This record gives sequence, C-alpha cells and structure tokens, in this order.
Amino acid sequence: ELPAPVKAIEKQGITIIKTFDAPGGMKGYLGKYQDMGVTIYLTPDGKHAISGYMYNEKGENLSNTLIEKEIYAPAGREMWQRMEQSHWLLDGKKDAPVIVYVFADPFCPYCKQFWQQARPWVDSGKVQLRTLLVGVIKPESPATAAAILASKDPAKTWQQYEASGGKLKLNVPANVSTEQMKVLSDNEKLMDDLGANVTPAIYYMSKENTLQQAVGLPDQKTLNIIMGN
Amino acid sequence: ELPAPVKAIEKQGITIIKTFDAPGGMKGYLGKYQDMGVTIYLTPDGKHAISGYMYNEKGENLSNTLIEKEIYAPAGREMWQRMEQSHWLLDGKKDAPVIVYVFADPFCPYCKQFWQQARPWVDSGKVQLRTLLVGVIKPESPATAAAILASKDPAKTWQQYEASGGKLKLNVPANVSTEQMKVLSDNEKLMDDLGANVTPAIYYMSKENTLQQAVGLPDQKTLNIIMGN
Repeated sequence: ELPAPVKAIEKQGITIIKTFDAPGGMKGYLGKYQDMGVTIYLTPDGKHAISGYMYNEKGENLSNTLIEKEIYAPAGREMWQRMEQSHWLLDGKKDAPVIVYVFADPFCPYCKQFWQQARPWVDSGKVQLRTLLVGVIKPESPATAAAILASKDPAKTWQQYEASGGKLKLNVPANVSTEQMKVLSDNEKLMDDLGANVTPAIYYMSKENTLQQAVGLPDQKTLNIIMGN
Repeated sequence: ELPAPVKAIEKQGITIIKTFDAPGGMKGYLGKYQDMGVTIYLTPDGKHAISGYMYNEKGENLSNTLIEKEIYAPAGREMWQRMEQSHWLLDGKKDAPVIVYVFADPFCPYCKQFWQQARPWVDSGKVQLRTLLVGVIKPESPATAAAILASKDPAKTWQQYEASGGKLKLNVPANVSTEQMKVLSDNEKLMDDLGANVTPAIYYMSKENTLQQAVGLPDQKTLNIIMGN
C-alpha cells in the first residue's frame, strides 16, 4: 500500500490527490485537509514523511506554488474565460497588463466609487477595467443599462456615466433590443454562476492565476491588490 | 552562514534555537514562530528545506514529540519539583501512578466539587490528589486551613471536610502555629508563582511531562485528562 509514514498522516485527516516528484530522492504527495491543500514528503530513508512546506535556495515556497497552481486555481479558469468571451466595455488601454472584470448596475453607488478609485491605475495604462453590465437593482436598471449599450460609443458613455455619478443624461430607446437583452441576461447568469449577486462584483487574477473576488467597495489594501500593485 | 533555504524560512518569522540530527541524511533545525515551536528539515540535495512535521512508520509525530519535550515542557519542571517538596496532604494510594496537585482553600465551592468529581479515580487507586492548602479567600480561611493541618490526621480531616461540603466541625486552636503559617505562606507563594490566584488551581503532567494547569471546576473533558484517562 502507501508508505506507512504517509498512511499515518492520512489518518490525521488528509485525503491524497496524487503523487509528484520532489528533490533529494524524496517523493511528494499532494493532498487536502478539509479545504486546505497540503504537501507531504517521504524522506530518503523511506521510513519517515514530513507534512509541511518546502522552500528552495531562492526562498520560494514551492509547496505554496504547487498548491495554488494545482488545487486552488484550476476550477475558476473556465469562468475567467467566459468573462473574456462576454460583451464587456473597455475602460483603459487595450494593452494594459492587468485585467479586471466588474459586474456593474447603473444604479449602484459603490460601482461608481470603485470606478473613481481605479482612475490612477487605468489612466497610467497599467490596468484595464472590463465592465459586464447587468440590470438587477432597480426597475429602470435594465433599460438604463441597455441605453448605455445602445449609445454610439458604449464604453465612453459608461465612463461618463460613472464619472458623473449617474447624472449623465441619456437617450433611452423605446425598448430594449434583443441583442442588448441577450447581453444583460447572459451577464447576469454568469455573475450568478460566480457566486455574488451584489454589485459591484469584481474579479481579478492573483496567486498562480487563482480567480479572485471582491464584492462591494474594496478597502485600500484590496484595491491595491486588485490593481496588481 | 545558514543554508539559503533555511535562511528563507527564518525571514518568514522564525527564530532558530538549535540544530539536531534527523533521518535520511537530513539536518534538523528547531525553532519558534511567535510562541509556537517549529521544526525545519534540510533536504539531501541541500538546496531545499521543509518546515513541517515529521512522522515515522509507527505513526508518531516526531516533530511534536521533540517540540513538547524541548520547548513547551522544560520551564515548568522545577515548579513540579517545588510542589513535590511542599507540605501536601495525600488523598489516594501513595503508589497511585497519576499525581495531581491542587491548591485549595477551605471556603471554596469548586474545590469541594472537584474533590467529589475525582472520587472514581482516587478510589480505584489510579490517581492520588496532593493538596497544598492556602488561606486566601475568607477572613477565617487561614485559621480553618491551619486547624485542618493541626488535626491528628490532617489528610483524613481534609477528606472529611471536602466530603461534607465544609460542614465538618473542627477544633480551631487559639492561634495559627508558626509551622502551619509557614506552610500556608509557602504554598500561597508557590501558587502565585504558578500564575493562578483562583482556587482550585489544579496541576498535572501531560504532553511529554509538560506542566498543565486547570483553574476552577474542570468540565468533563478536562477532568478526564487531568485524571490521566
């Protein structure tokens, strides 16, 4: 069966995922304790095993890197893809290295405050905000979101809208077009799939491409992390 | 200097105590993170180090054993000795394998309830309670404690006293003898040195002879552990 030392560790509440190659003639075992990832290393003598974190000369926590890359990160990747494939509005340079998605409603105070908080990074060309509009807060939310999508330059209109705190006057069409409705409905479903029904729902990448989330108005630390600072 | 991998771990907030021999050509480092003991193992390749717990074939957490034996346990040993050298009253068989010390005052409800809780273990001959009397709760506490110490068979009188909930009538002398006063004062100082001014203050050994403490009336789990069950 499994080496005795490792079996002893399983009894401490660990469920093994797979084995992997480690340095120094040591064999590695990747597993989980409840929702936490763990790495186990069988010693050369083969009669001992160490549950913990391995660091290299450069000081990198290899265990952490492996755990984030193989356990925490994967599942959310397809979601990041779905957002990229959605009809988002661009705020910032197309080549900005840091990408941040935000599900926003036109009648959402924190959506506007977050928009303002992000200006330094967006204007510097470091961050690009990709907004996925939804109409879920107020009765007029759908029509207003669609009106923005119907404007000559949706991205610019959204920016002006957020900058003005929603005071920007708009040309609201006689009805929501079928395409606009599809966009809103699709975005709302994706947002729902991500687990957060409150706007703004902010998504970004960090920790070995782990899909991260922020809901509501981020505080200073969260803001700096979202911005990739 | 120290191997690079280990130096990286020190930067994570660990202070090294000493090095030690580990299996498989691995070198061990014993240290602390805040008040927590930690063990680090340098890999055979020498370019990696693992911060964690080592288990053997039998399933023993060797790291835990070392940490308890060398870090957590030592400091309190001299205290356990001081209690043994004090004038305690015996409740149970002199050869009972489990020794428990209790600082008690005559006017202490929980002292009496704990005394009752312990009967099964004391009567079975598994546990012996060694009581160090103190007179700190009530004005009459000193005189009453001394009266018990002045009786023909102090240990028996104390047992009867606790069993009767303090209703046992006593012969209270004209004054506290110098020897009795020395005992009470010495016991009070030792109790104070142990960190707990509330009675009952219960002390026992567990986790590689770590001096353990219980204050007040122990709940069912603590009671079973104190009793060595």
